[PDB]
Amino acid sequence: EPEWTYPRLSCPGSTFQKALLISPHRFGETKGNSAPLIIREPFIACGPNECKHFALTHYAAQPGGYYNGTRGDRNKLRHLISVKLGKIPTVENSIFHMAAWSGSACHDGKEWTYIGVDGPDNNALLKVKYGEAYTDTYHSYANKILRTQESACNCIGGNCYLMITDGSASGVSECRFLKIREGRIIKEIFPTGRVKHTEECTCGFASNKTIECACRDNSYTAKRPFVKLNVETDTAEIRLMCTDTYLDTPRPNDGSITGPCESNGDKGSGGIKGGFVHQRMESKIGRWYSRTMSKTERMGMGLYVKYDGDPWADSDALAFSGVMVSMKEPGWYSFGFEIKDKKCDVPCIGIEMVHDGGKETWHSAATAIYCLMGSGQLLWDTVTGVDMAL
Amino acid sequence: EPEWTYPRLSCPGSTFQKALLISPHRFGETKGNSAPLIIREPFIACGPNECKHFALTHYAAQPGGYYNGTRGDRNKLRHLISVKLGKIPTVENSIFHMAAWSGSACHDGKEWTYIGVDGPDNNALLKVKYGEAYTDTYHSYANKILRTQESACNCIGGNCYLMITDGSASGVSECRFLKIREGRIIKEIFPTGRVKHTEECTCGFASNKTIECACRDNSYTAKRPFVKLNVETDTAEIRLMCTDTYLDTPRPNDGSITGPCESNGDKGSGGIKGGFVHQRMESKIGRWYSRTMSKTERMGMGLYVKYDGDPWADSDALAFSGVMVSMKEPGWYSFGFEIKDKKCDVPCIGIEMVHDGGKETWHSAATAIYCLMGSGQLLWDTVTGVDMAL
Amino acid sequence: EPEWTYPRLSCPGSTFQKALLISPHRFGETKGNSAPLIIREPFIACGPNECKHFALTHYAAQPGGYYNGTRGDRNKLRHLISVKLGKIPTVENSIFHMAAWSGSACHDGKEWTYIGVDGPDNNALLKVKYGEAYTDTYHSYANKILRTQESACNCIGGNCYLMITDGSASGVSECRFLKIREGRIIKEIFPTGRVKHTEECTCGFASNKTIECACRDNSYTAKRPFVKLNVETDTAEIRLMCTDTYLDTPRPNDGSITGPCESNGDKGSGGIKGGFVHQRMESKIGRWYSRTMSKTERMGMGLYVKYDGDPWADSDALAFSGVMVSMKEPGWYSFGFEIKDKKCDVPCIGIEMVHDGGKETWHSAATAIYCLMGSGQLLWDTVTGVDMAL
Amino acid sequence: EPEWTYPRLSCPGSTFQKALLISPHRFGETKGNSAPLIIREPFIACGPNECKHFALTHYAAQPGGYYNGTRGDRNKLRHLISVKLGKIPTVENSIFHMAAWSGSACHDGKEWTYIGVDGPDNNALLKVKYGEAYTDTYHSYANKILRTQESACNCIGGNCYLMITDGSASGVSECRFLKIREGRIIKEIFPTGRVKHTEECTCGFASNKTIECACRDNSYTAKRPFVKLNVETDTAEIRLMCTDTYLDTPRPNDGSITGPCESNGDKGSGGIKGGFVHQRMESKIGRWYSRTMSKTERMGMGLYVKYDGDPWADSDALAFSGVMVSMKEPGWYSFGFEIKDKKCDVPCIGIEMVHDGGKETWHSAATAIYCLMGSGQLLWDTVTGVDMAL
Ligand SMILES: *[C@@H]1O[C@H](CO)[C@@H](O[C@@H]2O[C@H](CO)[C@@H](O[C@@H]3O[C@H](CO)[C@@H](O)[C@H](O)[C@@H]3O)[C@H](O)[C@H]2NC(C)=O)[C@H](O)[C@H]1NC(C)=O
Ligand SMILES: *[C@@H]1O[C@H](CO)[C@@H](O[C@@H]2O[C@H](CO)[C@@H](O[C@@H]3O[C@H](CO)[C@@H](O)[C@H](O)[C@@H]3O)[C@H](O)[C@H]2NC(C)=O)[C@H](O)[C@H]1NC(C)=O
Ligand SMILES: *[C@@H]1O[C@H](CO)[C@@H](O[C@@H]2O[C@H](CO)[C@@H](O)[C@H](O)[C@H]2NC(C)=O)[C@H](O)[C@H]1NC(C)=O
Ligand SMILES: *[C@@H]1O[C@H](CO)[C@@H](O[C@@H]2O[C@H](CO)[C@@H](O)[C@H](O)[C@H]2NC(C)=O)[C@H](O)[C@H]1NC(C)=O
Ligand SMILES: *[C@@H]1O[C@H](CO)[C@@H](O[C@@H]2O[C@H](CO)[C@@H](O)[C@H](O)[C@H]2NC(C)=O)[C@H](O)[C@H]1NC(C)=O
Ligand SMILES: *[C@@H]1O[C@H](CO)[C@@H](O[C@@H]2O[C@H](CO)[C@@H](O)[C@H](O)[C@H]2NC(C)=O)[C@H](O)[C@H]1NC(C)=O
Ligand SMILES: *[C@H]1O[C@H](CO)[C@@H](O)[C@H](O)[C@H]1NC(C)=O
Ligand SMILES: *[C@H]1O[C@H](CO)[C@@H](O)[C@H](O)[C@H]1NC(C)=O
Ligand SMILES: [Ca+2]
Ligand SMILES: [Ca+2]
Ligand SMILES: [Ca+2]
Ligand SMILES: [Ca+2]
Repeated sequence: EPEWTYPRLSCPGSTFQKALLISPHRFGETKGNSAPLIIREPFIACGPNECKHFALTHYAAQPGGYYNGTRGDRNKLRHLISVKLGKIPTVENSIFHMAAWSGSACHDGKEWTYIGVDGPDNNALLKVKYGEAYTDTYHSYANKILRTQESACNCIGGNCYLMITDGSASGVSECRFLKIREGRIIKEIFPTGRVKHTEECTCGFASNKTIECACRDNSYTAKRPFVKLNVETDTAEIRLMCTDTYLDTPRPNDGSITGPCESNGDKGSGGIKGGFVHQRMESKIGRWYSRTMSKTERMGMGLYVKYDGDPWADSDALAFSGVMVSMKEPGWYSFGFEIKDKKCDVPCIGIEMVHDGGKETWHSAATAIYCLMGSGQLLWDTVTGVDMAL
Repeated sequence: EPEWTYPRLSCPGSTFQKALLISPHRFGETKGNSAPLIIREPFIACGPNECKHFALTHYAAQPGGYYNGTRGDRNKLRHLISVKLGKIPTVENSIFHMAAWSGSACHDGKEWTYIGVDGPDNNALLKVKYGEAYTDTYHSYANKILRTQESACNCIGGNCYLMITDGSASGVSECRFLKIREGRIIKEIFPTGRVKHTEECTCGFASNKTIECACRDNSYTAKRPFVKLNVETDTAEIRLMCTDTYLDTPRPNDGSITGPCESNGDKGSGGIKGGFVHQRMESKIGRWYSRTMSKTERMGMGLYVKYDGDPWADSDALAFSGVMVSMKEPGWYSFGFEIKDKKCDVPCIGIEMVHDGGKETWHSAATAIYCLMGSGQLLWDTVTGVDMAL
Repeated sequence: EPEWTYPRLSCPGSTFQKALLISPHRFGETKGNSAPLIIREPFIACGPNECKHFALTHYAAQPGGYYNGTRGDRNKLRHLISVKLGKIPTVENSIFHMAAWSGSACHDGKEWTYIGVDGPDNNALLKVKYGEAYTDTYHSYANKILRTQESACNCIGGNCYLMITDGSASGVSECRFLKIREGRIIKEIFPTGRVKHTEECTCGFASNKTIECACRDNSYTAKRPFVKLNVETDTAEIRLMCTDTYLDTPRPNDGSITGPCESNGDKGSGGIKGGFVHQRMESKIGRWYSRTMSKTERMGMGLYVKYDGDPWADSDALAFSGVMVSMKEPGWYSFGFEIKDKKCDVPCIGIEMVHDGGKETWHSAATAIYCLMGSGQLLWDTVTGVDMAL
Repeated sequence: EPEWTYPRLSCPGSTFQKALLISPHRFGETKGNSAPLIIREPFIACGPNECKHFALTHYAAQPGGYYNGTRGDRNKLRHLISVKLGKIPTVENSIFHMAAWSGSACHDGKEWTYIGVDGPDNNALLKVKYGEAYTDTYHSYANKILRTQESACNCIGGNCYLMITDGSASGVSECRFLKIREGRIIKEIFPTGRVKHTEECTCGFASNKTIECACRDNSYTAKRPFVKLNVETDTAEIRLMCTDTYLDTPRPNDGSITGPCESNGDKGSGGIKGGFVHQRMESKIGRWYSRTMSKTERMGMGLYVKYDGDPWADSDALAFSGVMVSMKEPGWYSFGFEIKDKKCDVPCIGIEMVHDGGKETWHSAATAIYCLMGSGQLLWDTVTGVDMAL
């Protein structure tokens, strides 16, 4: 019988490398015979036996006749879908889990938990599914687009932890954490500290005691809010990342935000979901992050790392590790996840590479994956290979 | 080793919410590369591990060259098909179970039973399949279109109960129930009471002792015949639902049928299969029902509920619970089903949303699913998103 | 662990009924988006858990550009393929087992055995595959198109029995039987009696001791050669069926062949593979057969039955049971098979319904299935629904 | 519970025969509705339960709009993919394992190991994946296109051995072997002897003590370098095959390289990966090889065998065993593999049949399979059946 899973030590390694590209629109030509789904906000979550590649589809394929509206975020057609990682998400390969315009998912060792938010902007609804069964919901508390992570939730000993938020995209958005067990919400956690705006948290285990998240402040700062959640006391605290290497887009020059660690600085309005994943060693913790190559545009994606220290207090620049996507290619959302090897966990970062041709045509994304493997330096970047005119 | 299943107490909850849309014709454009099957009369049935989405296909895809005849009900090509719930029912995803122009299916805890009626109108034949094996048949007893539920049958302790009927759609159609065990009919059950017209029953467990069904009278009344079947004595009785909230379509204004509960009233000719599902609690029983928003057309779908009482005797209006499908969208057949969570059952209602462009084009359907989940009020409605011109 | 299978008593029943149509070319329109494979000689074989639908493909799809040659029988491209019964055999659903222009297959309780003959006409080669592994071959002994059953072989206690033949289609073709165990040929059986021409045997168990086959004489007679094979002594004898109801096509009027049971009569040249399946009861054996409705053309298919007696000696007409395919629809090869229910076997007959438009267009087939189920009379016929111009 | 696998004695047999053709571009017509992937360098590897058909795709389908570049070898889009052997490798059937422009894979009895090399020419990177997890890397040691076998690696007792090489295609390329256990490289093995150029080794077990490989020298000779790797001491030595039957393409006339076994001779520049597989018997060893029918072009494929002796010392011609592909058809890379029967191993040779129409059109391949089976002589050749204009 399957047991609850826990975070384990990470597999040996000191550099990330290019692992896999999932580029469904390489097969979406009018000259072709395929039906890749139109998606955005992909993420990956893994259990003991398989990884699933999730996304939010507009319920439309390329080529097709429903391109109009695919540049939008929320409508009554959007669904959370998945395929086994490594499969191309087409109309036929994919499975439709639930209606959702914001999502998350995770495996607790026994079963998959799926999370989807839908409903009207002023009264949206988070829905929880455990395996095939719809099991619970959570209601909007600020009546301003309740929404969730767009990346994997995190389970330990059967308790799955999930960030949600609600509030104006250009004002206050005070997040909360839900503790969910076998598909049912058993506790709400209200974070303390710097809470004025936190959304799209990318979260993972720093240890058996602590979940950490690197999130997006869409109104006030280009520093990322950083959550430390103690899963033993079920309490969370949030402070801005102090590093000079500001991880949001847009952002000012590195190090140019004057004042104490808590200072907001300029170019704070706007944002992007960012990649973040832990490398747990015997007596060290590696924190790996990604940010766009452009300071203002969703172009390129670079990988950064820092071992140990307090991210709330260290102003040190992160160490640049490598270009995962060049400045000539799209770099949109990024997320962390861990693959389960036989005895250890493999930290990875995925990158959403959006095909953006404006509102007059289809709008979708490829997914690039980089994982910790071996030593040395990160060697190759990723391109989608897609010509949007075909 | 698998054991026989029994109905269990329902999962906690007090409102339904939008769960999932299966809209295969979102991919049926001539500009596209997909092959959704042309279907009608979808329904869902679940076993301990998976849910299956069934329908009757005309053995034709969209886009395709066999649209002519897809608006008809019975022919030599119609088949019962299924996919795993969440998969799009295409030519390649689907499995063809048996020739059938009327259908049902259910899981007894060990194996699937599939039910399909075909043959000439004056001498049709119900066929039973257990897993891969064709195991039994039952003959027409009135020689006027023997037909069955178009929704899940119900199994308890290995015994599966199924409504069948036979007789004029505009006259007498006295139903019977079959008791089926491991694919073989072991008993016929002859209901007493108000028996002159009962078809397309939507059935479920009120408890371990009782199956209840809400059915269609296509001839005499807009009230639904309501079956109570005692599975301990294998006997059944039928009376009209007394509620002022008449569930058939067409129907007169609510409460306008004067006289005692048994009064047939006006606008009784015509009808539609209706959603019905139980919420079994320790000391009370919830009965959830759906009906079109239009009193005369197959447009829209609203949800209603009433706890406890006797549906044969209570004239009280059902409580309106919300709009699942607005009156601007098609609302055709609806059906109940239950998903098996680990320790409890989740009641759901499914809605057939027919794409009707007349007899000169294709004729098929989407399926929308609403399930009991959380508390509060039902929040969002469903659209198919399909433009039939594409 | 799986055990060797043996023939069991047949499930209760006294009539066949229409079960299932597999008509892949309903989705082969140029207006469509599917890829049904171009096939002929379908047959079905079942194991304890699933039935497989086999055919010989020309390695070409409809619509496609390789129609030229699909009316032929033997070339270097033909392969034995299968899908799970109930799936449409398309390019993607199908699995390609081996190069073959004549085939057979069967399950021994533990594993599938696949049989395929290919090679040049004057030195063809039978190949045996057990699961994934190629395990043995048998060589041509008459150097005149070695060929096999085009229907399921038959396994008992791990020993699988298979008819092969070799010789002129318009002269002598003396068949042999191979005994194969775990993919390896362990014995050749040389039949005695009337052996001058036997091919395309349709075989099944009359009991644990005896396999019987109804075969095709393509040169001398419209009576079918009938094999009795004793699997306990591994000996076989062949005599012509004596019944006045001649099962081959073409054929003279029933009963018109004068003289003793062994008389050949007129219209013997030409032939067709015929359906034959056993209904094994406690103290009776039902023999079910099929033949075309037309005496000279591959049009229509009717079902016949006789209980008990010696088919070598009884001149009695078989009892007509029902029209499975009308005289207006194609009726080509037919075959027997048995589905394994939990405790008993279900006898079935499948019918190849060839789409024949001549050599200037594609040439393929649908498969119709009829099985023993319930009592009464056979109620409905099967049509392919295909318009070859689309 | 699974155990480590070891090479076993080969199944009985004395000749190869045509087994199976995988020709996905038979379905790639513009008139069709399929999406075979554009691939090259296919190979097959088998575990205890299934065989997988691997290839390197250009991440493009036929028909499609990305043909430009498919005649090249290395780019940022190439991926290692697989399907179950017998399935057509299409967009939807295939699974994408990892970014790779050179590949290998093998099963150790418990799990699949996948090998993919990508990165820039001057600093390429071998990546190892065990099941779903990326587990290790190995760096370029000569900074000139690190590359691997393009055929199955070989596992014994959980230890998997793999050839890699690095260096100029027209100069020195000294190979090494990696010993890999559960996805992690545990030893590097440095061969001695004739080491100046070895690439694309086709390797297999001669016994539990010895792996042998037949490789390609793209620079110096038409003789194949022949590796003997002792897995008990983890050491290797390489010498040229002495046989007069030179296996490379191009090559001079058989026997025309004068002088001792080590003589390089003429027409050594250029080369092709060659098929090689062992037939292990109680007291003898069969070595089966394939080479093109043309001495200078990649046309045709013939099979050769020799029992016993020392391939380093014996100048004797190999025995010609038959034409697998005629000189009218393409014969490109070939490879060995073994299928696991229940108690013994079946040696096979696979042949890449490239569809080459130049750089102005698509460039892909079919795969033909020949396996040891039965006795006598090899009887039929393979054609792809593909018209590139369609
Ligand atoms: C309808 O009748 C069935 C059969 O009696 C009821 O199912 C039974 O439910 C009880 C309690 O709900 C189960 O007892 C449990 O046994 C497990 C061990 O298997 C134990 O760990 C639990 O603490 C509990 O004692 C019983 O197993 C179960 N039987 C079967 C065959 O499933 C069902 O509850 C009834 N439905 C109603 C009342 O709505
Ligand atoms: C390479 O070495 C391996 C490991 O020693 C050899 O595999 C072993 O082969 C022997 C006989 O072929 C197997 O013995 C058998 O054991 C079973 C019970 O498991 C018994 O029923 C049989 O009668 C027989 O005694 C042994 O199990 C097997 N070991 C493993 C781990 O597979 C292999 O034969 C060698 N390859 C050669 C010599 O080519
Ligand atoms: C978190 O705690 C779990 C629970 O103890 C740890 O999992 C155990 O790890 C040890 C070896 O480190 C194994 O021997 C046990 O079998 C594991 N138990 C379970 C239930 O998996 C886990 O290693 C801890 N995570 C760390 C230390 O990073
Ligand atoms: C759609 O199908 C119907 C019924 O098959 C067709 O109507 C028949 O047309 C034929 C003409 O060949 C007449 O002989 C029959 O009497 C008609 N039957 C009925 C019931 O009207 C109709 O033609 C088809 N439509 C198209 C566009 O082909
Ligand atoms: C043929 O022989 C087999 C072998 O005995 C019979 O299978 C047995 O059937 C009995 C009941 O009839 C069971 O109790 C045994 O468990 C079966 N054994 C196996 C190995 O399956 C089979 O019934 C015989 N076929 C007939 C009588 O038609
Ligand atoms: C096929 O691809 C090649 C390489 O990408 C194309 O060749 C390039 O064409 C551009 C024109 O925009 C030149 O600037 C480059 O110098 C060319 N590169 C090389 C290596 O020649 C070629 O045009 C493509 N073919 C087609 C038909 O589009
Ligand atoms: C979608 O775009 C079209 C223009 O192409 C516009 O007319 C239409 O109103 C848009 N849809 C909605 C829902 O506004
Ligand atoms: C196939 O038919 C064409 C005519 O459409 C003919 O020219 C060709 O020769 C035929 N193929 C063979 C192999 O003869
Ligand atoms: Ca910001
Ligand atoms: Ca009515
Ligand atoms: Ca004849
Ligand atoms: Ca060379």
